[PDB]
Amino acid sequence: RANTNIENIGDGAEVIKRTEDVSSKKWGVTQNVQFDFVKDKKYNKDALIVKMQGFINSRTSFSDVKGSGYELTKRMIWPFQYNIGLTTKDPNVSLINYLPKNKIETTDVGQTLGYNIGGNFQSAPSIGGNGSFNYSKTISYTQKSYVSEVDKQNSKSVKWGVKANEFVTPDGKKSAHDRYLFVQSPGPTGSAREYFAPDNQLPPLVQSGFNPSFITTLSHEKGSSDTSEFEISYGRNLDITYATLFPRTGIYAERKHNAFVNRNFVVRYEVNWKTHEIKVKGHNK
Ligand SMILES: Cc1ccc(OS(=O)(=O)O)cc1
Ligand SMILES: Cc1ccc(OS(=O)(=O)O)cc1
Ligand SMILES: Cc1ccc(OS(=O)(=O)O)cc1
Repeated sequence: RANTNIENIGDGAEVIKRTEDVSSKKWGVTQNVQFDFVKDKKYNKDALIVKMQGFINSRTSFSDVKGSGYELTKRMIWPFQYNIGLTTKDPNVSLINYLPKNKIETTDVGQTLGYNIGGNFQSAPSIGGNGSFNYSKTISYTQKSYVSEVDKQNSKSVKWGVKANEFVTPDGKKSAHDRYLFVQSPGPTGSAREYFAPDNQLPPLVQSGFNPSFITTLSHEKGSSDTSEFEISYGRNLDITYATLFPRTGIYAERKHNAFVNRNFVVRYEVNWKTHEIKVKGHNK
């Protein structure tokens, strides 16, 4: 036990802390995942608190459009939604909590999952409210201009979507569905980049990417089989904005919504409930 990260959380209980870091340069994703085993002599089930952090590249790009008739048409690809999900198919595991649990629209998200000896979990949509738990884990992320929704939740899977909502533009607030979002008149230098809002008008989730912070707890009956597999998916859905310069009537824009869906990096992990170990089994790199 000397070379394992173990926290004593009270009489008869401890937490075994594991981590995995799995990246894909092709998908532009890093999964930095924490897997905390709750070991409690007064709780008849095993529990693994999984905290999903890392990075999902926005994959925003600006390009020329090839072909006759498209010489004054430029393309901006950008992420309408970030996808984060954890799924299992094993009968021996179920999801017993998830955070965030409800839709959250604030720029900052900060929530806590608390555990008390005897199998008691609680969640709160804030950080620093309680010093009452035997163990706690928190999530924290910023999602300026985007909102978080639970797109799917059930005993085997949880999926969150962090979706474009409303943006601050020089002309005022703009809906994420406004076909003229990010479009501007550049030509003088005629670069594809100049047909779209400069980097200082693009919020972090468009310019750079998203740093997820989500939790779900896996539950396993002691006495069922030693291992379970589960998949964690991080990715994005991209929209396209096309901007065409008509020298006599100005800039014209068209949006292709959900242009590239589920561009996701999916990693399959195995939890060994008996040895308190996590292994990477596969991925779609
Ligand atoms: C055209 C295009 C758009 C996005 C790309 O990155 S992906 O989302 O990681 O697949 C790659 C090519
Ligand atoms: C540079 C580039 C990027 C995306 C492309 O696919 S499209 O948007 O469906 O035309 C084609 C070329
Ligand atoms: C919103 C959302 C979240 C995760 C997704 O990937 S999956 O878990 O591999 O299906 C897809 C959509």
